[PDB]
Amino acid sequence: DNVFKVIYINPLVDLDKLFAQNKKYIFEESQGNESDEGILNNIKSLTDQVNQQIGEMTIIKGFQQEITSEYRSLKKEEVSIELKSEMAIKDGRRKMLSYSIYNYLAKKKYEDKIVIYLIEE
Amino acid sequence: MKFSNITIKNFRNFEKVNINLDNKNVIFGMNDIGKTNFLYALRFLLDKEIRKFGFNKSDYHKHDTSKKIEIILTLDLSNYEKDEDTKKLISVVKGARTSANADVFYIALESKYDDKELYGNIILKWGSELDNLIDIPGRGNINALDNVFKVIYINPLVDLDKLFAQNKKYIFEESQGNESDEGILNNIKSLTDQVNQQIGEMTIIKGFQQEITKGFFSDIIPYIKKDGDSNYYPTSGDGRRKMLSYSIYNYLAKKKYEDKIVIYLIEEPEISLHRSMQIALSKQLFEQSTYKYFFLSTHSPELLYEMDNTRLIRVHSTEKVVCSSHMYNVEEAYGSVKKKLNKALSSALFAERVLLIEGPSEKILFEKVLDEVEPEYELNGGFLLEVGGTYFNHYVCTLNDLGITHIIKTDNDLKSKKGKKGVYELLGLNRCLNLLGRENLDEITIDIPEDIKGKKKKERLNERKKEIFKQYKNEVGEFLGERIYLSEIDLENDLYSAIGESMKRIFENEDPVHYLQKSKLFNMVELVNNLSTKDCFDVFEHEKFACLKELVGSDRG
Amino acid sequence: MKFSNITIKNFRNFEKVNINLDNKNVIFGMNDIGKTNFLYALRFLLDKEIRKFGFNKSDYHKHDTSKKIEIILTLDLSNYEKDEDTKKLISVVKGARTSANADVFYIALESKYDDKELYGNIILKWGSELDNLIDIPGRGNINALDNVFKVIYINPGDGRRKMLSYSIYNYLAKKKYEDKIVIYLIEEPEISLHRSMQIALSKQLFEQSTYKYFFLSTHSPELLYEMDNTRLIRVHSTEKVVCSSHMYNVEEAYGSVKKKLNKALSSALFAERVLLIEGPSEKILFEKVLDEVEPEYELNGGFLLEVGGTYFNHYVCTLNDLGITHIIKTDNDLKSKKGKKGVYELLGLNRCLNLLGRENLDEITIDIPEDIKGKKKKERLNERKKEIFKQYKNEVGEFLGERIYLSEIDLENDLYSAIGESMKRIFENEDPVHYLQKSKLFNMVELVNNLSTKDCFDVFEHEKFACLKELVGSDRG
Ligand SMILES: Nc1ncnc2c1ncn2[C@@H]1O[C@H](COP(=O)(O)OP(=O)(O)OP(=O)(O)O)[C@@H](O)[C@H]1O
Ligand SMILES: Nc1ncnc2c1ncn2[C@@H]1O[C@H](COP(=O)(O)OP(=O)(O)OP(=O)(O)O)[C@@H](O)[C@H]1O
Ligand SMILES: Nc1ncnc2c1ncn2[C@@H]1O[C@H](COP(=O)(O)OP(=O)(O)OP(=O)(O)O)[C@@H](O)[C@H]1O
Ligand SMILES: [Mg+2]
Ligand SMILES: [Mg+2]
Repeated sequence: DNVFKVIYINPLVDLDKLFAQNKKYIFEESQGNESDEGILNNIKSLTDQVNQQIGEMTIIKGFQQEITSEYRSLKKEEVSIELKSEMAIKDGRRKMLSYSIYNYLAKKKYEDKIVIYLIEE
Repeated sequence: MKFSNITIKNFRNFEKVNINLDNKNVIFGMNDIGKTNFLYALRFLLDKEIRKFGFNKSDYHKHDTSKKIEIILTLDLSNYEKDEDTKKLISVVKGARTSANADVFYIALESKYDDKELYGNIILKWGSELDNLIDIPGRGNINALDNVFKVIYINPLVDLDKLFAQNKKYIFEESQGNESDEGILNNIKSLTDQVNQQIGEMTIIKGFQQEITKGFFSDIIPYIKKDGDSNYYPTSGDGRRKMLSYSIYNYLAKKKYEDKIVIYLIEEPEISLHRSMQIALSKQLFEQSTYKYFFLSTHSPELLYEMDNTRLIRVHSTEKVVCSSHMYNVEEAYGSVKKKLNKALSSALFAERVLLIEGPSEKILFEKVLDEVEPEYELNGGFLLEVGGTYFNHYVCTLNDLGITHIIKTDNDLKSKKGKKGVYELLGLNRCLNLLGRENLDEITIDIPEDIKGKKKKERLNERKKEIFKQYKNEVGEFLGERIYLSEIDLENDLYSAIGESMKRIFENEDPVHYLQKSKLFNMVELVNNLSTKDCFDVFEHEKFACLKELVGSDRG
Repeated sequence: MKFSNITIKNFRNFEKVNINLDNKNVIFGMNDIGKTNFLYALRFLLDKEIRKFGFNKSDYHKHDTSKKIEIILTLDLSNYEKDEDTKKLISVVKGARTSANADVFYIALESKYDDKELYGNIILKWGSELDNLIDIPGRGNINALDNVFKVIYINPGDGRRKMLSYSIYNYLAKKKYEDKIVIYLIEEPEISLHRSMQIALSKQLFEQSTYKYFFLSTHSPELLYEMDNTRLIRVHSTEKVVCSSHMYNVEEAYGSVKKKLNKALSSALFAERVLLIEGPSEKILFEKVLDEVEPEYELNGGFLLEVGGTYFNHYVCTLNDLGITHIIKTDNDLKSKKGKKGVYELLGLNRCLNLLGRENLDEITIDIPEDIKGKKKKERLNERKKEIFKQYKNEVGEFLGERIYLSEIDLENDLYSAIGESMKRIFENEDPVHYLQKSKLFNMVELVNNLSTKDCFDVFEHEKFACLKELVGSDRG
């Protein structure tokens, strides 16, 4: 397992199930590569706080107050309800996007491993 | 506006049933008896998400399709001048009401099978007369009952993600003008213009893209944050994940569906909840105005700790599946003792045969005798209910309207009334005659001299109890016809009539009846701690203890 | 043969947890206090289908991933040539045991984070000493721990399918697993089940020999109606997660009243503060006062428990080992002896002294004329009870430090000290306290039908009813 990495490519899977792993692989990019994205890491926290003042529109700020006020009529528990999304932007263009996603992840992550592609149909 | 009746014909295990209802309804019963099939008849009648799929072969009674399915719901509209829900009904059904003061309304469902299509079509009708129902008008996938009724169904297997996603079309999807923060949204747009042109680090992913050459509220996830911690764990337990879904349904009912009539169909809300959360949910169900119309199914007595103004429906089996209903109100005279009667009666609602005893010493002695004789009596539906001495009307009418067998074992008491000496009040006979609906008897005068005091006063009162029990023999036989077992003097004299040789052997006294009644609770534990197997069978097989033989349900006596 | 201890050094919501166990363990607690996380610590240690996926970031305490997850389980193994499961362990352990320590065993789990592959590897070790633990030998996907323990995890029209799944699981455990040690892990068996079936499952769970080893998480009191020879684990709802254990046994003296005891305590196990009252008249009066003053006392963790004709030790030991606050309100009595005249034993003071850890006092005798007697014998015994309460004062202060509230005569004289003008108004008699003694179940209902607001606050704010302020728990500091 320390030498071989097998990438299995099937067109029946979509971009969402690889994209859910890519939500933590973005954090692997920001931590890795001997802090090459450390020039961007102070201003990727600027993009992280772009997702902080989406919490102060009043359609979200009304929900954050009224759900907690509906929840605290049972036992007055010491809870809080928060909301977060954490998205990112980039049956043939999804597949051609996922081919470049697999080639990009093979170029970044697996420089120390032998990569074997199993491309089925 | 009030629900009055439902009548279900040929739907699943119901062949022909008729159940009176109210706004707040609680359904309870055994397993595989049809509590979920009762709630799905309301889902096929009033919820449009199940009605569009039609009926299969398995929705018919004993799987044959030669009988039609007919479900009729009756509403009462006698409070049109004060309630706004009645106007919400009448403003959609503006042509089908017949008389000028029609206070009833009927919403019906009929279904006949198609063997070539193998399909069960559902045709809905409404009106004010039962023989003159007209078809509901509709255009496309929408008829006119969807403009009046919103049905919220809460299953036991809620998933917070799924519910939030499906409802995220209602919240977070409004324009609302400007909301006084548009330059903050311009700063959202301006800081996205300094990230799309310089994402290359030191030209490692800009060069990777060189070689080949807004509304982001879709994936928002609600979390529960405890105070004092800042982390966001995705794994949460099923206690708070249920109650956040209940809060989201309450918020969507109080915001998006203010124009409609909201009906809750809740299946088993005690699942993965604590006891105190069940008591808090019971108080919010039966006191506050959040749930005005609900139909509740449950298996837990802790959700019935706060019940008032409630139709209780019990589904059971005698020959077929039959549902017995009862309208539950606590009176003004029981308003100070309401919580103790609710905590007593809420466990006795889930039984088959209930023995109503008068204190804890009877519970100690009867639990010893049923521990030694029939130890699986509560597996088979038996229950012992502590009344408290005074409350025989409320328990017997609540258990008798639901089809639960009530058994009463009680004493013959004399009450010393307030302010007068020598004139005493008949108590146990007055309670058992008020159980039959008759008038209370007049008070009696007992001449006790002042020098006679102590055991001889108790002996004269016991001889007067023997004389009064001898006088009313036909009333005692009329009580014994209706499973009321009045003792002659006390419980301990009937216990001395059965095992009195062993009571003289254990207590080492010439008067073991008086030593049992000197301290009632601690000497009963001493009698229970020295009883044998033969003495418990001598109590159980006796004539004077037939209430235990009625409680075990056998035909031995 | 027997489990002894589990030491969860680090997991999700456990920072340092050490729990004494047994066979037949039952774990209860509040909502979101890691009752499930405890059952996943047994699944990650013993079951292989959970252990084959490793540990994520979220399985560490406060998402730290710099500390080591360690779960250590202790087995007893004290006997030989009677128990067959001990030979089933000794056969696979082989030379991992030492004669000097041949009656203890340890199975440990270690996990350290990688932070490059973002994966948590699980290394299992077994040994007869806590130092020098060696690794479990394994061939392919199977190590040698899977040749000993088989773990059955249960998590559920409806109702009868769950009982049919119980019959399928018990039939597979009886048929296919004769050569293995079977551990059942049951997650909430009160779900979609009638209460008669809950009492039947409790009788089968605590009486039959088919469930030799289980860990049971529950929310229902009706699954604890038959509990005997069991271990009770409670997870406390404080800001630090504390787990408390009690070894529950019912003695030979309490075997004739076992049913009542179990039923009553089964609902009192799910509380936070339990007030132990004597009878139903105290239940009528305290339910009226706690309805008129603090009606959400049952929501916040209060409970009223009627204990009659019992020496208080079973309830106080069971609720004290589990970390539940117990408050006792009681009155002193003078019980006459059988076959003896004029000799009274001091019953309530002996109950409170046996709770404190002392011995029973001597039997007092009185020279009352007896030949001439009447209502005035009750005032003579009340004067003797006042002299008993005057003589023992530092013992009453020692009871008052341990949340035991002994009355001077009765509850009724303490009620007459607070609202006695209202008792003179309602009962219209010169002796209202003597009138309620004639029929306790009837005149208490007649009393609480006629009290209102500012009588219940005068009961609640009185210094002779401080047990209600202990049960509510509103502290001034
Ligand atoms: N409501 C809409 N408004 C505008 N564009 C839309 C809308 N719905 C879909 N689209 C566009 O149409 C596309 C749908 O592609 P579609 O699946 O029809 O292509 P295709 O030729 O069948 O694909 P393939 O050859 O890969 O199977 C979406 O990717 C999107 O760009
Ligand atoms: N079409 C049908 N014809 C006859 N009987 C049926 C039909 N469909 C279901 N049943 C009966 O109804 C039972 C299921 O009832 P249901 O699931 O409503 O019970 P329940 O009271 O909700 O149960 P629980 O409380 O244990 O979950 C089946 O076991 C069967 O006996
Ligand atoms: N890695 C972790 N670090 C810290 N706290 C965690 C971690 N994982 C889970 N938790 C916390 O542990 C609790 C998880 O709830 P859990 O399912 O263990 O409780 P429960 O008592 O079984 O609940 P329920 O009554 O709903 O079944 C939550 O409070 C959650 O925040
Ligand atoms: Mg069901
Ligand atoms: Mg849980």
